Amino acid sequence: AEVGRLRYPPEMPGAEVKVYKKVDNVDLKLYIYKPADWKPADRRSAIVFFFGGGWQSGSPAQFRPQCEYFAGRGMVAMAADYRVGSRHNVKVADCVADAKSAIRWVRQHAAELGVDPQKIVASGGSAGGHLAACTVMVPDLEAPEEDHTISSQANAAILFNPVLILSREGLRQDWEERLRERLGTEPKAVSPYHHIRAGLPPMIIFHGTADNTVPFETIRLFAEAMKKAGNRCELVPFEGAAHGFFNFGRGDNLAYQKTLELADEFLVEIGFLAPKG
Ligand SMILES: [Cl-]
Repeated sequence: AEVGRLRYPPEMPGAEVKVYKKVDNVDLKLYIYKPADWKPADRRSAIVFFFGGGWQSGSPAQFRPQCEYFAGRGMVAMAADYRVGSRHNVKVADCVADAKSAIRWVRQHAAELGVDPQKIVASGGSAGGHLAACTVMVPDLEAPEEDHTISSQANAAILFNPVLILSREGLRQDWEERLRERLGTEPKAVSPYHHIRAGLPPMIIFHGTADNTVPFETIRLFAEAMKKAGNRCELVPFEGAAHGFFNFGRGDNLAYQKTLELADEFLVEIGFLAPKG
């Protein structure tokens, strides 16, 4: 409910604003939080958050608290706007292009951001978690006006109850034709589950076991298949928790603090953050 009441466009107090993409006459912005000791020639890890909202609505404000946390830990932390259905009359494949554009932009501009271009983390909640997952493992579906010599692939992912299975193949023609028109492409082309293979970037996933929007079982299957392929895919179930459980301002912030603690340790584990101390 509280995520639902967030402002668009957000204020994002303390963020620097950068336009990463111009498309359909809209400027898509990154809201960039730097650590207090940031200096130009730093080579920090970065994290880019994608808000949730069913590819229909939402706001970068959702992930403001997370950005401030990760900035305080030494990362360049940012929340990306991306086109959605209610504002821009786009479909999911467009959202995926925008997410990929954001990662590509951060990598392209890593030097001036004070960022290591091979320590860029994608993150998001629900539909934004799907987008993050697409930046790590789904091939680019389009070549927008951007630097095609720079990869769009994130180096790690941190997902908060993501959608990861968008096709029914390998689990009814009309439903896949239905999905094709909703998604703007063949459903498998924006289905992370359908692109599981060896040699993918590491990730951590936080998911409630009582999630009635994205069933936990889809995430368990994803994670099990990822481990079978030799990938580091850490799945943290939150027993009895519902969709959106991880958000700032939810359930006395307990699950908010817990997800951040475990996300932080994962980033230490993969060498993206120094140990606390
Ligand atoms: Cl739920």
